[PDB]
This record gives sequence, C-alpha cells and structure tokens, in this order.
Amino acid sequence: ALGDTLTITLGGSGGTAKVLRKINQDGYTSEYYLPETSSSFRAKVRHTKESVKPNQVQYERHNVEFTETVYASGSTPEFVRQAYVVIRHKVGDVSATVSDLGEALSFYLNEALYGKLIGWES
Amino acid sequence: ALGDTLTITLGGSGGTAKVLRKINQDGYTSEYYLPETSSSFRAKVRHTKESVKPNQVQYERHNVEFTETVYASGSTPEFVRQAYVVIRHKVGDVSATVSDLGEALSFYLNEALYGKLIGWES
Amino acid sequence: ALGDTLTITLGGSGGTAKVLRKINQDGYTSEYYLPETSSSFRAKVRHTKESVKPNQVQYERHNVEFTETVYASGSTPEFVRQAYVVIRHKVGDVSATVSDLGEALSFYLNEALYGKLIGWES
Amino acid sequence: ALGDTLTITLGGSGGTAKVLRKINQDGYTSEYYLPETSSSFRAKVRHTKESVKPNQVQYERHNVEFTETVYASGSTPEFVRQAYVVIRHKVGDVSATVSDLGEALSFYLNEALYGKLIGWES
Amino acid sequence: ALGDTLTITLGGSGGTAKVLRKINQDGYTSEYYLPETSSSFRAKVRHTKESVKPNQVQYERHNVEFTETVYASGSTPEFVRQAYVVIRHKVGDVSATVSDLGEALSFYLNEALYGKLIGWES
Amino acid sequence: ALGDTLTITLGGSGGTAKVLRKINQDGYTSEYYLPETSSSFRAKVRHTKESVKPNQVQYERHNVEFTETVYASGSTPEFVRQAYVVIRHKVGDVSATVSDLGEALSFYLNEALYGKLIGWES
Ligand SMILES: [Ca+2]
Ligand SMILES: [Ca+2]
Ligand SMILES: [Ca+2]
Ligand SMILES: [Ca+2]
Ligand SMILES: [Ca+2]
Ligand SMILES: [Ca+2]
Ligand SMILES: [Ca+2]
Ligand SMILES: [Ca+2]
Repeated sequence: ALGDTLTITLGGSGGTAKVLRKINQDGYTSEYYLPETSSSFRAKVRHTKESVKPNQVQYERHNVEFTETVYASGSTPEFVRQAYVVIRHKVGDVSATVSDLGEALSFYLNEALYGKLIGWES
Repeated sequence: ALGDTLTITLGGSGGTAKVLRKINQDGYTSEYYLPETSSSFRAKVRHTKESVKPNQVQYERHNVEFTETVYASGSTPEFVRQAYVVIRHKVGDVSATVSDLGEALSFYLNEALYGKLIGWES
Repeated sequence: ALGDTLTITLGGSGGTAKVLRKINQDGYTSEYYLPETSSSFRAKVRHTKESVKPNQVQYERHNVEFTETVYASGSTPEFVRQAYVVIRHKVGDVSATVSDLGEALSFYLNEALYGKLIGWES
Repeated sequence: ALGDTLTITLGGSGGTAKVLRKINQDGYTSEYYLPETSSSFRAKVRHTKESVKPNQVQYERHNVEFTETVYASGSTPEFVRQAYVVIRHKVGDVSATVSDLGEALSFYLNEALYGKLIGWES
Repeated sequence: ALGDTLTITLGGSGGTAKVLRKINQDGYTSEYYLPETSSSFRAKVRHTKESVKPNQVQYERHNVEFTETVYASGSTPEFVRQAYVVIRHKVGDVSATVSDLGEALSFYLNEALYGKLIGWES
Repeated sequence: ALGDTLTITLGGSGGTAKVLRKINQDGYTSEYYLPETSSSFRAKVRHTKESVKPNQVQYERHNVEFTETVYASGSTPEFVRQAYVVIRHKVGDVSATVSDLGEALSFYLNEALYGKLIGWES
C-alpha cells in the first residue's frame, strides 16, 4: 500500500502540500515524482535486509528520502535539498516498539531543532 | 549548544521521555547517553562538510541518530533499535527553506507510516 | 501509477473494449497483456530521458504502444498490428502546453485520417 | 493527396486552430508549415515500406509528426515540442481493422492521459 | 494484476486468512508479505520462459510459493515452513487443458494427503 | 500407504478421473502410470531429507508431480503438460501446522487463479 501519491507538505503541518505521483517501483523501492518549472520533487522509499551472518543478528533497514532538485538558472548551477530517515531493527523485532522510536525522532525534529542543526549546534 | 541533556520521547509527543546525558563532544559532534536496567539509549548529533570537488557545488550534511541497545536476555542475544535522519544542503542555501523540507519529513513520518514501512510497504 | 488494467477500445469510442491486465512494471516502463484464442493484445508505456549534452536542451520521451499479435493460421504465418505514440519535450516545459499538442494529434488522427494513411496518401 | 493545409487544433477539439500550409511533398512524404512571431509549427507525414526479408512478413510504416518550435528568447534558448504517431501493419492487411487500432489509440490518449505521461506515470 | 493483497487461508477453506500486502513486483514477479508477532508470511508469484533451444519445444513455467518464517524462540532457532507449486507447459498450449491439470493437483492434495506425505508415504 | 492406484481428476473435483497404477518405487519415490493411445499420464512422489549442516536447521522436502505426455503427431512434436508441488519443513516440525500451509495453497489454487497465472498475471 502506502499510496499512489505521496504528499510532501513543505514547512510541515499546514505548510505547502506537494503531491507526487508513484512513477516506478523496483527492488523493494518506490519513487514518487512531481515536476515543476523551476525545480522538481522526488521521494524514494527503500527496504533492505542485511545478509544473514553466521553468528549475528540480522537487521532490516527502511529508508524514506525527500529530494528537491532546483534546476540551474543563470550563473547558479543546479543543486539539491534533501532530507531522509532510516529505521533499522532486527528481523523479528516488535513493530510497535520500533515504530515508537521513529515516532520519538519525528517528534524531536521540529522546526526549532532543524534551525539549530543547520547552525551547527551539537 | 543543544544542551546538556537530550530527551527521547518514545511513542512521540505521547510520553515516556528518556532524558539522555551529554557524554562527549568532538568535531562538531555530540553524544548523549542513558543506561537503563535492560537497555540503554544513545543519541548522536553530527555536522559535516562534504568533500569539495573542483567544478561543483559543496554540501553540508547534518545528522541525528537515536539508538536503543537491548542487552542480551538469556538465550536471546543483544540487539539494537535505531532511527536517524540526515539533512543535506548546499553551503549557503536558505536555511528556512531547507528547514521546511526537514519539517515536511518529520510531519510525513508518523506512527501510521512507520507501521507501513516496517511492513515493507512502498 | 497507471492501474491494474488498460483498455484498448478497438474502433475508438464506443468500439470493442479489450481490457488488458498489467503484467509488469520496471524501469519507468509498464506492460499490459490480454491473450485470446486467435490473437493477443499488448500495451507498453515507456519513459526516457534523452542523453544530456553540453550546451543543449535536455528532452524527455514518453511512449505508448498498442500491439495486436495474430497467431499463425494454417498457411498464414503470424504477424502484428502496431500503433504507438511518442511525446517529446524539454525538462521543465509546461505540462498543460505540451499536453495540448498531444491532444491536437489525437484529435487530428481519426478513422477517416487513418484510412488515408494506410492508403499511403501523403 | 492530403490537401493544401493541415490544421493543428491545440488542446484538441474546440481548441486553438493552427492551419499549416503544405510546403513540400516528395518520396511519399508531406510537410506543412506555419511560421509565427514566437514559434513555428510543422507537420510531416511519412510512409515507409520496411526491408523485405526472405521468410518473413513485410510491413509498412505510416508516420505523422507535429512539431512546435519555440524560438530562443533572451537567456532561454530555442527548443521544441513534438508529438508523433506510427502505424505499422503487414502488406495486404485489412485497412478497416488496422484503422481500428489507430482509432483505439487516439481514443485512449486524451488530455487526462497525456497529463499522466508527462508526469512519468508508468 | 492479481491484486494488492493476497490471502493465505491456513488449513484450507476452513479459516485463518492471512492477508499479505504486495511489497514488490519485478520481472513478471510479485511478492506479498505480512509480518506478524511471532512469524511472518510471504508469497511469491513468478512467470518464466524456459531457455529456447534449437530443435525443440519451448516451455513456460509458472510458480506460486507460500512461506512462513517462524522467528527464533529462546534456544530454538528460526526456521521455515514452505509450500509451492509449479505449472509448466509448452508455449501456445491450450490453457484450459493446462489449467485442468493444475486443478487436478490442487484437488488431489488435501489435508489427508499432506498428512501421508509428511509421513513419507509414497 | 498412499495407495496402489492414484487418481488424477482432470478439471479438479467432478472432472475426468484418470486412474494410474503404481509401477515402481525406488529411493523414497513412487511412480504411478496410465498409458493411453494419444498420451500417457505419470505421477511421481518424492521425499528428500536435506543433509545435516553443522549449524543449521535440517529440512525435509515432499514433492508430488503430475505429468501428461502427449505423443508426437504429424508435424506436432511430442510435448508435455506438467504440474507439481513441494512441501518443505524442518525435521521435527508439527505436521498439522505444516499440512495447514499446504491446504492453504491447494485452496488458493483454483481454476480461476490458474487462468490468471497462465495469463502471466503476477
Ligand atoms: Ca518552516
Ligand atoms: Ca518493478
Ligand atoms: Ca506509538
Ligand atoms: Ca571535545
Ligand atoms: Ca473503425
Ligand atoms: Ca488541454
Ligand atoms: Ca488442517
Ligand atoms: Ca477446468
């Protein structure tokens, strides 16, 4: 599931919604896209399953990545803005529990914080 | 200068705040930690300047990572639960704009979504 | 993000509907298929990004292709019937505008016109 | 035997008519043209007889192509917008039948659909 | 186009339906998955065209596979339960006829039979 | 046990019964057979026990395979129709449980489904 469209709401809740469309899905991956004149938005979902080691816990990775590509204009070359998260847990782990850590992160990361981060505050 | 402690609120704004203590800070990097009875929590905040290459844009990268370490229990080995974010932008980009993309992601990633992700939905 | 099926209405609007089933989608490419007793129908959708070159505009290609395949019948060997379209525009162009040209072509190409084409009327 | 003019109605039926003038016809090929202040329109019709081979069916190609060319404007260089169709069938096939497939495609390709294609929806 | 979900009804038409979600589709292949508390379920549907050899019939092969993964429990390691089918026929065979053989097999394989098989009875 | 004859009921329940006779049993394998003028039917049952690995779960495989061999006639060379299933579980596994997964598969695989499969629907 997840959806046929994916909405990136810039500025968070109540911000500017950008509705991307699913345009491709290969290798446990999805790609949503929304072209515009000045830039384009792309969102990718990826799932991985680290290989089984002889004597080790086997982990799974889930990743979501937002990317705004700003096309080159004038002297200014093309560049990008990008944000993404990764969730990693062992195979049989309790979903609810794992989800809670992700929820904790989303909660932690608000506008105020992002500000400080960009300001190199550790 | 994010503070001496860092609070991880499990399950989102709901509750169960784990207040980690700062335990190290080197190279624009901080680490907080909270050892508990059957698991411990650790948070890392890092800032980086991506390798400058001749003809091309230079990016900065900011990362925040939450980690829960569940100690081994009887026959069950020790394992981890981990979630992290990475914000990447060109040097000199408009921070407010950049912040909006991160804001958009945190907003997008809620309990409902993590549920789906863990289920390998794309 | 096209849909589990794709209908080919032979003879255009009000004609004979042939609803094909999506059987694959990889590399920004779809494939629908409908096998029948005497022939089979197959539709493919392909998206391309033309070779980005130094001082030139970068284009994208969008192609859709219908193909009825009539199986060999006695003396008569197997053969096909194809019809496909290609839309080409530069990255960043205005969708509405581009779409209008495609609409213009679809509109232009009616039964009467196809008749002439098959008749080699140049 | 096509006619002194060819009209490209942008936006399909009821849209903006651009009546091009036939300017050449050689080798089972036509060319219409309509120059304008900011862009020019050009339509071409081509008929081909594919390479006759030993033990194989022989096909014929029929192609029609619309091309708006937007002249350079200040910083903005010159670029085009193309839409073209190709019909392919074996020699001797039943015109009516072949025509039906073309009609099916024209019918299929409407504004809504072009929108999706330009959007890379596969 | 089998659908977004796939239901595995444990114990036959009796009950205990596990509704798996589609999580991937590449190369005429789909994969559904349902992670649960102490085990997870996965289904795969694949289609193949067997390697064409000079003088000889060419076959198509269809496969459906159900898999239950029981996570490790204490000292007991993780293991699997798996059942799958393969239908193989010449290209262009009469599908209805082919279907009848598969139908015959599903019919033959009931609870009573599986019981015997597991007991190594021939 | 299992029987001295094995009945393949084409078209599933209520279909055309073909009663094969056990003609050979070697290596934890059985072979039933029913010759006819135009074709012949063969059913094979096979049991395997994957080798004991140092640190791994040891599995057993049970396989049943139906095969109709259609003798060559005229230009048409001899070809085959074949369907088979495989059940795989660890050695000490609970039979009833395993059986239930097999039952689930047989149940899933009905005429309707086989149709779609042959049609390459994933
Ligand atoms: Ca903001
Ligand atoms: Ca795919
Ligand atoms: Ca929660
Ligand atoms: Ca320090
Ligand atoms: Ca018609
Ligand atoms: Ca329009
Ligand atoms: Ca049962
Ligand atoms: Ca039947």
